[PDB]
Amino acid sequence: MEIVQEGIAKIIVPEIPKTVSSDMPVFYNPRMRVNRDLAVLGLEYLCKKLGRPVKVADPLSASGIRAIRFLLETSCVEKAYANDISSKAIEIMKENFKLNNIPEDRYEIHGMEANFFLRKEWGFGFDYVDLDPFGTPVPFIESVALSMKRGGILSLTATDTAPLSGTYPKTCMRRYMARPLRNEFKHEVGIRILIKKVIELAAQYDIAMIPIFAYSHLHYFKLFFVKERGVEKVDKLIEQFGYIQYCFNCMNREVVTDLYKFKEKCPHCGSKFHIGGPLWIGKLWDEEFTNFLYEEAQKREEIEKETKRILKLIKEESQLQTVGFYVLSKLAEKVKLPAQPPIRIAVKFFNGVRTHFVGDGFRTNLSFEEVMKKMEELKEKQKEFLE
Amino acid sequence: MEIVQEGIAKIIVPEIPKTVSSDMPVFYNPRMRVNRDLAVLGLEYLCKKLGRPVKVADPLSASGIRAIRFLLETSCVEKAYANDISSKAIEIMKENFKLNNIPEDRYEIHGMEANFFLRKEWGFGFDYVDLDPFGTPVPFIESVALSMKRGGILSLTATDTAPLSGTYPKTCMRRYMARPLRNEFKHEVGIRILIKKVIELAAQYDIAMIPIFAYSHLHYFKLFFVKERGVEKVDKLIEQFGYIQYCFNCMNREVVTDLYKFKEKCPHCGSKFHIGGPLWIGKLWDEEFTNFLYEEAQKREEIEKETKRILKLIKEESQLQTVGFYVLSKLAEKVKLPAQPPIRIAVKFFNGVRTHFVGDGFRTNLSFEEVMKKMEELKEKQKEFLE
Ligand SMILES: C[S@@+](CC[C@H](N)C(=O)[O-])C[C@H]1O[C@@H](n2cnc3c(N)ncnc32)[C@H](O)[C@@H]1O
Ligand SMILES: C[S@@+](CC[C@H](N)C(=O)[O-])C[C@H]1O[C@@H](n2cnc3c(N)ncnc32)[C@H](O)[C@@H]1O
Ligand SMILES: [Zn+2]
Ligand SMILES: [Zn+2]
Repeated sequence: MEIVQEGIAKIIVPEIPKTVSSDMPVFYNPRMRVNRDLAVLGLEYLCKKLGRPVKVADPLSASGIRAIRFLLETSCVEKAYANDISSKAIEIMKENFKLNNIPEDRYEIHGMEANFFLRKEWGFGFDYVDLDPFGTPVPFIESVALSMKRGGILSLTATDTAPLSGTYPKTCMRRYMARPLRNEFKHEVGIRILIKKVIELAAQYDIAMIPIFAYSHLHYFKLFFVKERGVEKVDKLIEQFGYIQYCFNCMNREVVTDLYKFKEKCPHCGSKFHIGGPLWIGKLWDEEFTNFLYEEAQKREEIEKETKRILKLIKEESQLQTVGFYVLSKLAEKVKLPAQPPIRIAVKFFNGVRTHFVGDGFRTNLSFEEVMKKMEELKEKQKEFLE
Repeated sequence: MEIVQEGIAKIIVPEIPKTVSSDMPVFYNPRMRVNRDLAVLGLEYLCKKLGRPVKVADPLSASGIRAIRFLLETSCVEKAYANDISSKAIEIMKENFKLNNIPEDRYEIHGMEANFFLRKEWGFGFDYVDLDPFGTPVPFIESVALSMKRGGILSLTATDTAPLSGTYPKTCMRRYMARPLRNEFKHEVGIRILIKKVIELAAQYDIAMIPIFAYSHLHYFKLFFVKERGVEKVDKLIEQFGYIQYCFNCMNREVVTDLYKFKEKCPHCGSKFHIGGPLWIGKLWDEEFTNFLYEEAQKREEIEKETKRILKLIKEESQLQTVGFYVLSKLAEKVKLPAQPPIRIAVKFFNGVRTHFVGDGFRTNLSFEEVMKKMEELKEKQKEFLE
């Protein structure tokens, strides 16, 4: 019904409403542009890492845009294996592959259920897999992990952020076996929960799915994993499962990996100290991988400017990684700060960095008490220099 | 190589070593007789419950003994679907089905990978599924749950009892995400961990796998589940996940479902209070289901005498269900009891019942302190009446 261009690719897709949500359940969503940009860059990383032709998988292909962009915008794709259980998805995929002048022997199209497609006896493992489902990726995790080759990378997407973010706690518990926290850094909590789920599902088969990148935007999470083998690597991941105690009254938070160490009352104001998790308390970004994404993105004109700005902010953020973060407006609302300095400036007072999660959010190695102390200080010297 | 008879069935199987373990990794193991007896009785229960023809599945069939015994020893089996990825397993299966004069339209034989076999578009759900793998059943749980029909029953077996029982804690953590306890009731802890794993895997799809029967013998666990639907039923199951704090010094134990309530030191002697779980702290036996198994077993001459004795002991045990149990010899060794009365008699002093888990084990509603008090009393009045 409509032809659109994304990057180097041209595709035929059904017409799209005047406006769409970030997680719009449609055949093709242009608002997922950044997501697909990251996927392309992620594959190019693997290309530079392996230095050889790779086989990539697109189990939930829809229009086939990702597989196509992989073939056109990267250098090492030997063959792309795209799949979709939908018939017209198949038809549209066929026509899109031909529309982009892609040689037949460069790709395969399948109309199987994702898990069947992945668990096929290929005789080889996928170097790169992009899992982009409507809602939760849980039903496909195990099949993906098993189908992937050692050292391979998983490009993952999840749009069921509502349960993960604490809006639907019971739903979150059933699917991810964890208690979410609907706070100012709820999106990070959700991501860390998703990561924990992915790791434990793969851990069942002694497969180590190491998280190397995380990105949250509106109603979708974007994750990157690298598959490794060995029970010791799985163990090292499990050791990085933990809990987050959070206080809704004063926003105090602490990481707990020892079951004996839970506190009922918030040490600061004495309010209820809620428990989030279990979840991933490790690093959200691999410095090298993130840095590559940013540098490689700057070399590509077909990469969205937004993707580049996001990658710059995430690079800055990855150099000071913490569990949870602070939101300036929430802190200021707590201490009634006379004037709120721009977040770029505000972070300096806390020796911290900006976070992509929230506009006025920031990470810092300072303790909660130290942060509040900084707020009071800034508050006092602002009132003091105001006569 | 050898023909053997079990129940009403006659089968051809490769010759078996003079002696075998309970979990012997062989084509056919006669030591699993009791297990298959329970499976048959379990199916007959469903027959009496539904009152209609049912479709049963045997994803890991091997010799095809289970599917055959189902067809021959129950009344409601419409069609049996047996499967095995092994070629000679297939060949042997074919010949065994024909050997027992089973009509072709009464069964189907497949040579697919279990998950593929179960996830096939059958156009119907299985009323009864028997999962009997070498080692852990984890890799098949989700496929089984999805393939089963609402109200259907799962006949499950697990031979990886070593990790579940605490012999290999790190291995247990990777596969079941839980800390085992290598104590006197380690086998119950293992079963409860397995149950928790099964429930959470099915919970991912809003499927409620309710445990209705548990049996531990040597190096294998036997479980029965009934599939139900609705998020509320899944929630009620999740609420029954918990932890077991245990003390290796004095054998004190307590159930903890509240993360805030963990104790570092054993309240009795002050030694380290270890933590087992998370795991299933609910009932291990459905009274009605268990009672049927016992009564129906007594009507069948082709059912092992051992199976009948076990079912009688388990029926007795199911009327006083607790989390964990006590072992007389261990308690006596702690207080140095002059003479140990037979377990049948000993249980009376504690107002408890015998447990199938261990010969001299027993369950009781008395608190740990009360139990030890009983031991000292019995000890004193035994020494007192001894002049
Ligand atoms: C969220 S869309 C992904 C679109 C595409 N990956 C992109 O980036 O634009 C997911 C697609 O997977 C297909 N799908 C959903 N469930 C599936 C399943 N169980 N097996 C195979 N394909 C499935 C649907 O038809 C849907 O079009
Ligand atoms: C433990 S034996 C079960 C024997 C039989 N159920 C009984 O009670 O005597 C498991 C069988 O499943 C088969 N099997 C193992 N892995 C499989 C898989 N991934 N897919 C299909 N069959 C499998 C093996 O060939 C093996 O013979
Ligand atoms: Zn507080
Ligand atoms: Zn103690």
